[PDB]
Amino acid sequence: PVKGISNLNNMAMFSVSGPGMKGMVGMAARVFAAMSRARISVVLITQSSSEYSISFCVPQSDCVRAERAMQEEFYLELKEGLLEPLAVTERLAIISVVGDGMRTLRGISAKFFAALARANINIVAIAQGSSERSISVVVNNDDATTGVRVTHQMLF
Amino acid sequence: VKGISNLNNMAMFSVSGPGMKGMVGMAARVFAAMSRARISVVLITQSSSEYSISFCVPQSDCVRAERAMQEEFYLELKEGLLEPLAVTERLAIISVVGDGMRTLRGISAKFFAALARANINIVAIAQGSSERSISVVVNNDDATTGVRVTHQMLF
Repeated sequence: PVKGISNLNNMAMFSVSGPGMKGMVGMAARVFAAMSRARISVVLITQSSSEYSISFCVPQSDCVRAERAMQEEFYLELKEGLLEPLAVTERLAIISVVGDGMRTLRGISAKFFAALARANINIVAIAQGSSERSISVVVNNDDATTGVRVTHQMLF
Repeated sequence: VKGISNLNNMAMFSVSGPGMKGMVGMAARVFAAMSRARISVVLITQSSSEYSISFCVPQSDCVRAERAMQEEFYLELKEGLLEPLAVTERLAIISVVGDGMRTLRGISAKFFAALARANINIVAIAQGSSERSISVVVNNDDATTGVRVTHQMLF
């Protein structure tokens, strides 16, 4: 019941964290207001708990403008250490599997990750929302096509 | 835009530990164990450099999913390669679905702005790249307000 496998290459991932971040109001709202003003395409956003970093992906072509905008928006917090230094990881890619609806993603998730793990492809981040039946994984850009191939063999 | 939706009575599991960065296949093991248990995983997020994984299940599946995790990771938990499983109950997932353009630019900003204005704490976020939709995990107590205020902003 798989729809398709998609890949977006040449992405960069930002990760914002800090000891204060659990205690600060509207941190995601500020991050994404800053990206919106800078006209930056935020393709993936993930935060696994209030204590862990907010991570988000942008196309590599937007990476320098996004970093400058993040440094501007969080200047005070960074200088004071409420936020740890911004983490920027370049040369990434996003592989996604699209279901045909929600129900059958159970076997699909297990199979998707099993294929990547068999290929020894490191997963840098994961995002699956509750509305679309689709799972996105962030990998190193050099692994993108191999990741599509092994996922395709497993699922089709 | 296309809609604002709500799932109540969710539980969120978080799997964390030194072994998450450097052991092969940890997400594969988590989701094989959920699959063997016939437990639908409605949300997944992994965001930190320490590679902790969080995922949500319906509250009715919480006891069986906890047992499946304890069985799959029995040896890593005993060795301390994984820290004790974290389990948060009484959660809701609010999702916004947009149209076909990269509209989440204005959408994701305003959605998070509406929740912050309402003083609604965010428990987890997941937005994949293939859908124009964004899901946010909140306390179940805040779900009805969170939806009302995100309707007000984005409509």
